[PDB]
Amino acid sequence: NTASVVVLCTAPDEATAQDLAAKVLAEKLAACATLIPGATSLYYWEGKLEQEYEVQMILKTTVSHQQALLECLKSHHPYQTPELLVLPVTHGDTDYLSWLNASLR
Amino acid sequence: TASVVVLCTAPDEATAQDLAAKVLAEKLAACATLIPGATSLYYWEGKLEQEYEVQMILKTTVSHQQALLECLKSHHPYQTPELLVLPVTHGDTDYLSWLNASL
Amino acid sequence: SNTASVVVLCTAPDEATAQDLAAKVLAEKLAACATLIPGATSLYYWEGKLEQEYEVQMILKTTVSHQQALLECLKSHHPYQTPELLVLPVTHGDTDYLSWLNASLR
Ligand SMILES: [Hg+2]
Ligand SMILES: [Hg+2]
Ligand SMILES: [Hg+2]
Ligand SMILES: [Hg+2]
Repeated sequence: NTASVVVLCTAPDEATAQDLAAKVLAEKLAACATLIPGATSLYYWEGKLEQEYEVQMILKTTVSHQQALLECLKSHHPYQTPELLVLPVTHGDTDYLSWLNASLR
Repeated sequence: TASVVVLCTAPDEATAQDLAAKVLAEKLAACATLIPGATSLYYWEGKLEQEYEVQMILKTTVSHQQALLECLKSHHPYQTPELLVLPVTHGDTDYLSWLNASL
Repeated sequence: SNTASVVVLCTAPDEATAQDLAAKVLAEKLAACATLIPGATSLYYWEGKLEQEYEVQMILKTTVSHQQALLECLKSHHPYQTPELLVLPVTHGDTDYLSWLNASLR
C-alpha cells in the first residue's frame, strides 16, 4: 500500500485529452484521469504572446509508476515536449488508495 | 499556521455545493472551490468508464486536515472518497492569516 | 543549469481580469506560462455570512528564483492587496519543459 502522486499534463482539446487518458489507463500507468475543459494558456514564444485553448489533465497514479507514466505521455506528444509536472501527495483516503494500488495490478 | 489543499470529487454540482456548505459550517475548511464539467476516466471490472464530475479544491490548515478527511469520508456513500492532500509551501501571508482565523 | 519549478495558484474574478494579469506577469518575466480555468465557484464565510462567488482559477508556472517577485506583483495588483495565493512544490518531471521554463525567465 503504495504512495500516490498527481501528474498535471496539458492537451490542445477534448478528443486528444480523452484519447490520451484512455491509452495510459489501458496500460495501467494511471488509475484515474480527470479532464478539465475550457482553459486558456498564455506564454511567449519566439517573442510573441500566444493564447491557446487547452484541456488541463489531472492524472492519479503511484510513485512506482510515475516515471513510466511520464515516459508514455512524452512519447505521445507531437514534439516530445509535453507541459508535464508532478505534485507530491502527503496523504490519501486509504480506501481510495487501496483501489488506486489495486487498479495498477 | 500551515495550510493544505485537499482535492476530492463529487458526482454533480448539487451534492458538491451541499458538502461544501456543510464543511464550511463545521469549520473544517475555510474556502471550498468547485469546478463542474470535468470528465473522469477509469476502469471498472475491465471496462472503461467515462462520467461527468465536479472537481473540489478545499483549503484548510494542517490542524484541521484529519477532521476534514473524516466528515468527507463518513459522507461518501461507500465511504471511499477520491481524496488527496497537497502540501502548500508558501503564499500570501494575509490570506493565510484569514485561513487560520477560521477556528 | 536548471532551477526548481513551482506552481502558483491565484484566483481572479473573470477572464478579462485574469488575462490582463497573466499578460503583465509574463511580460515582466515573473512566470513562464499562465493557465486560466473558468467555471469555478467558491464558497466561504466572509463577515460572517456564507458567500458563493464565481471565479477563474489561475495556475502560474515559474521557478523558485522568481517566486517571491511573482507573489509581490500579484499582491500589488489585488484591489485589497489580499489575493487568494498559494504555492505548491513540484518534484519532477519533463526535462525539456523545465529547460524552457528556465530559458523563458533569463
Ligand atoms: Hg476517478
Ligand atoms: Hg505508453
Ligand atoms: Hg461529516
Ligand atoms: Hg506588479
